[PDB]
Amino acid sequence: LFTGVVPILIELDGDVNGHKFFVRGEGEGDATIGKLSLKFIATTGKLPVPWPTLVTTLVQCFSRYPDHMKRHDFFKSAMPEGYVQERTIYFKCDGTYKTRAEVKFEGDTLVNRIELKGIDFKEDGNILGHLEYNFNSHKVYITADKQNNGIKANFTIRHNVEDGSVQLADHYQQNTPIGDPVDLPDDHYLSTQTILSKDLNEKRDHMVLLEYVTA
Amino acid sequence: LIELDGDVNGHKGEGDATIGKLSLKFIAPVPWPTLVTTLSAMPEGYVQERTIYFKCDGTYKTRAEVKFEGDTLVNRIELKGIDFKEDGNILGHKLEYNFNSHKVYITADKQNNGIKANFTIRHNVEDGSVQLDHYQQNTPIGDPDDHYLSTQTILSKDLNEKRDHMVLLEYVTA
Repeated sequence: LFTGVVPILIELDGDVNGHKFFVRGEGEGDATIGKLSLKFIATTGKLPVPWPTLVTTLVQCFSRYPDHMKRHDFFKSAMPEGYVQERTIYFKCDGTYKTRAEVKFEGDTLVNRIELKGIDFKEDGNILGHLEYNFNSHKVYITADKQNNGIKANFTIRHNVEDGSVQLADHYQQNTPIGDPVDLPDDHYLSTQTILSKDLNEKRDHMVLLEYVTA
Repeated sequence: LIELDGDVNGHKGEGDATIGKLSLKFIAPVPWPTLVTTLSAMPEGYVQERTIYFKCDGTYKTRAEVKFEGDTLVNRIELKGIDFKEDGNILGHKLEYNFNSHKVYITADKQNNGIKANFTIRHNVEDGSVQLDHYQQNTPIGDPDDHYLSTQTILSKDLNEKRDHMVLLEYVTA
């Protein structure tokens, strides 16, 4: 299934407190090594929101699962057919994100297509007021969701604020397969360190991302 | 004697000041602890106004009158709560029933011949988190240098009372 390098395409549509924008990303993934290298660009100009807040919304299927944990790749087991992900992100003292995404193959290609609606974000909030340009390591608690023959996930993202404070983002996630037989995993977690950077010859709003994920 | 009427999202003693000790008994949609802070000019009395902003939960607007009525000290208060969230720490009753010790920073308000105060109350939440801001104004009803008050409170219940209530013991010094 996932041996060697797989091309990645990401598409996100959003609306946060009325600000419409589009983001496009391209890169490659190494599931064997749990490595992701991606470049994101805002095709509509300046992002009305901070780049780190879209990191989790913007292919866990590239996580590196150990040989003895292989049967637990619910994510890869659903490929190439997609797996219909969804999240609600509550920025404590801040707005909320509702997302719907489809992660799937268009051959050797993939692509990720996402829909995002942000509501109740405050003017002068941590989000619309523009968070440091970085990302910390977290743990993704997964489990099984038998009824829907899929998964659920829960975690809290820690966004460093310029004033030394922290903006919390509670993540609630659900994944359901698009085409029926997937491996319902036992409880375990993903650890995931990331590095954000910029391409110096790119004047447009963008994001260079390097990610490492293990189970 | 104390009686308070308040209005939130459409849902509408004796003590010994010389040693700073209080004993009060209260009888009946909101957590009791959030009302603790709400509940020389004497006997004529004073006006007490506050805006309490729950970090990210809502605000309380209060108006109170503290004065003597005969040999009883009476406190009549008005509180309006707006923008409180459903399933929040307040309306969702997720606050444990206790109160921490705090400091009330007092300063003079020369223009109005009264006082202003600022402090932040920390309400313990059941999940280990903390629900946080108090802005206060006092004006004399008819005719200090900067310092602060140290407060300590104990909340309890009367076992033979089936009704919603809160028993309070408080210690305050300057």
